[PDB]
Amino acid sequence: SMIKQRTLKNIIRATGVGLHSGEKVYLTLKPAPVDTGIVFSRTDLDPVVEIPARAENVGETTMSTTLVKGDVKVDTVEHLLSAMAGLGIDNAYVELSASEVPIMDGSAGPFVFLIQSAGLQEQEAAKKFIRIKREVSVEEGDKRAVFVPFDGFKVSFEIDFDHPVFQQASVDFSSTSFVKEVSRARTFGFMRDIEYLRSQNLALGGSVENAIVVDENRVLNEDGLRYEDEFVKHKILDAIGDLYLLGNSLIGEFRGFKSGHALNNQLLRTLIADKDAWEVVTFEDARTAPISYMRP
Ligand SMILES: CC(C)C(=O)N1C[C@H](NC(=O)[C@@H]2C[C@H](F)CN2)C[C@@H]1C(=O)NCc1ccc(C#Cc2ccccc2)cc1
Ligand SMILES: [Zn+2]
Repeated sequence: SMIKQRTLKNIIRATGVGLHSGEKVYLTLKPAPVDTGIVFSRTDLDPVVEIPARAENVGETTMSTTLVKGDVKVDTVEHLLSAMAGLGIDNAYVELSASEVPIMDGSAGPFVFLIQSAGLQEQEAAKKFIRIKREVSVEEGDKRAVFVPFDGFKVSFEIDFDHPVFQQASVDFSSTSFVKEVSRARTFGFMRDIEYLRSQNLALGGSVENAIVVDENRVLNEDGLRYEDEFVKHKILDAIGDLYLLGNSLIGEFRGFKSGHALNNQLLRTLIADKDAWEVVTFEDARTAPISYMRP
């Protein structure tokens, strides 16, 4: 009856381009043993460099969520971690032939499809959850990020863009399908920012194929938006990926108010440090647990 740890049944292979670097990258996801967690691996280097996807290894925060070990990095991990969090994958090796995870279509959709095509394997070990026991909030100017105790998993987000195209959403995975309602929400950029970003060697891989591109007054993508609230749904997708840097699925509520990688990482560090605010729990009977997972 216990909720078991999950890994991949079969390896996943993908080729793509880094959003910021524009570099061609080969991605391989491999099964991993019980209690490995998600571990990134730069296989272009000799020796190979491995970085656990944990809050302690987060470096750069500006462009995206970056993992760092000395002078080696793995850029833009948050969409793949969102896919792994959404499908309840505990243990996996992520091999990359370059510094940036491929952007694919700008959402978690392609990763979720490749993973669910390969299938998941339950492992003979209790899945560990981080349960929020006390409210933890971080603020910086007008931005806020909060964990609240909650017997389940739910995420609220609010952005405020002073832009004609542009803003609040709430998901509770007691009803919301991660796969149908969140995973397909794409990243977005303002056309006004692109020349500047290029000069700072950012958005080099950006195109209408992997991002909602916003001009003065309209989305420029011919086929438009996947969801009326795609922009804030993408912030929820990013938040789920950043939360998975705790290294286990959450039993609790997350609320974001104009937050991003930086303040989300400050929230994880504050939670981890306040051991009164959380505990590791397992469920020896799935029937009495406050969360459930799709068949593997
Ligand atoms: C407004 C901006 C500061 C912001 O607040 N957020 C919040 C969201 N952040 C994410 O989605 C994170 C960071 C990373 F984008 C992946 N996860 C989305 C947007 C963001 O950073 N866009 C990054 C981004 C930048 C540029 C192009 C182009 C492009 C392009 C398109 C056509 C031709 C040439 C270039 C896409 C995207
Ligand atoms: Zn994103």
